[PDB]
Amino acid sequence: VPPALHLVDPQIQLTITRADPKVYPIILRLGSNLSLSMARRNLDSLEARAFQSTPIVVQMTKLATTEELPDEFVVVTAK
Amino acid sequence: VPPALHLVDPQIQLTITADPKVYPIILRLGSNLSLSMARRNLDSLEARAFQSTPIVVQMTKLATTEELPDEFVVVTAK
Ligand SMILES: CCCCCCCCCC
Repeated sequence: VPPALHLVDPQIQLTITRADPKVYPIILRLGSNLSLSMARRNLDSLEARAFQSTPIVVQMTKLATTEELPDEFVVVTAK
Repeated sequence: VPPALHLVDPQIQLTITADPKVYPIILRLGSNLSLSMARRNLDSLEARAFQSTPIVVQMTKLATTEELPDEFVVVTAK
């Protein structure tokens, strides 16, 4: 079965740069599933994790019709 | 068998809403991911509904954890 296309909400989008523009929503060709987390330096202790990992909630949407998409967007071929 | 940390350059970064910011990307790639830019084919009808142009990721492999930003997002690539 071909890895149905998933729309990652505008909440989260990519930013490619030159000049300054370019913010494309995200599409997933998820074969294997991807995990996303937020990390931050541990600058107030030295027995605590070097970095603080806070898993991130991806509210991506599964799609049925290609008409729901925008003219340009990035596609994470989950390869 | 791995995974090593890979820093995806500034060129490419994730983003969040309104005044909000961007975070560089780190990969715990299990599988080596592919990325591509797509576009609707609004001037034709015989060539792909969308323009898939594979995208070049200039990510860097990290040796030290000291090279990392204070904040950032990690894509644990299962
Ligand atoms: C689970 C959401 C993963 C989205 C991050 C995609 C980063 C680009 C890898 C090429």
